[PDB]
Amino acid sequence: GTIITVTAQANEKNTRTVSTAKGDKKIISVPLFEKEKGSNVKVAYGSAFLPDFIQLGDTVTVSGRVQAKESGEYVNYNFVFPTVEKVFIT
Amino acid sequence: GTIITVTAQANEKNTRTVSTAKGDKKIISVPLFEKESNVKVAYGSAFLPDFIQLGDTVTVSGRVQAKEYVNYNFVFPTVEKVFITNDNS
Amino acid sequence: GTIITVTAQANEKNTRTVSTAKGDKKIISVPLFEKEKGSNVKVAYGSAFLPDFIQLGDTVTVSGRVQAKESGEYVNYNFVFPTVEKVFIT
Amino acid sequence: GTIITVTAQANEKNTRTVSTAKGDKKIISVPLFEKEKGSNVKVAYGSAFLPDFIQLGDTVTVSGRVQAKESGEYVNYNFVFPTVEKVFI
Repeated sequence: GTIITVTAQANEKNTRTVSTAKGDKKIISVPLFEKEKGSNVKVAYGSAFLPDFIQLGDTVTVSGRVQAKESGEYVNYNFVFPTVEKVFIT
Repeated sequence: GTIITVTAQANEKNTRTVSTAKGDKKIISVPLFEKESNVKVAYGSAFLPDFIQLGDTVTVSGRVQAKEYVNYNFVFPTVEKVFITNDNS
Repeated sequence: GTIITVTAQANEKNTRTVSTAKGDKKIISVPLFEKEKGSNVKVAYGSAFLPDFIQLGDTVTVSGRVQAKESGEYVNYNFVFPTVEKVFIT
Repeated sequence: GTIITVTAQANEKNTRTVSTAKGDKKIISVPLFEKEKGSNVKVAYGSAFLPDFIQLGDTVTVSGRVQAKESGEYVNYNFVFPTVEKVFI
């Protein structure tokens, strides 16, 4: 099996808010692999729900399985019950 | 940054031998995510140390970089054999 | 933060079944780091719940964070809600 | 096998300069797990060499095999040829 561990800073570009069965949850869009900066290749991004105590500007580690699924002719990449962790930064 | 850890078996179907700077060396192809479905799975490549035999199960771990046509390559990964027996029942 | 990914085979020495009010739970116990052959160090082992379908002989990857707890003189290392997936072996 | 992946910011308290045969290099020390709020337990710290371009204040991801080794009564936890990368912030 495959485990993917990403570190990224939560910001206005990579975050979104959805209304769920109970409350509002933030979702982050994180890269599934790396590329040459200024290169023409396409990086697949995965989604993961964030814990409620995380805010914009925080750096997080998102870690777990990723599953690719179809919605129409769009390909969704989703983390399946990942571990999400805040990184301490001063 | 992005670290990918994959455990897979080195079978003849996902392993090829290529000529390197110093001798014949094995390369393994490993999946980078899972599917439910008509999606295309991306596969990453990594060299295997000499002692690894076809049938061995290995863990490959490290950064995956997509290089320009695109290839997904592990950049100096950790590779370790997983010890597997047949069960007692 | 810290993510620990361990791959091990389920066998008689590392896996057990505990009867609970919710039925049979399967607990695996895996090494958190390695040691030299003929070393005095006592390796920490972390525990995690296996899914119902897993049997002895199966090879699994356990992945996530580990917490150290005090219990008498015994120290417990637990995976906190880890990802558990089965590796396919032929 | 076992892989540990840790993200930590490099500061004066977890980073030290040591002399090697290759010149002077920085080693970072990072916790290998967490502890419960009111528990009197010690956390193992893993060591890795930092690349020369990394600096105090940078956040870095270290990932790889961790090997414990003894010397007298002292116990070292060592990353074995880890992947070390910088995090953009």
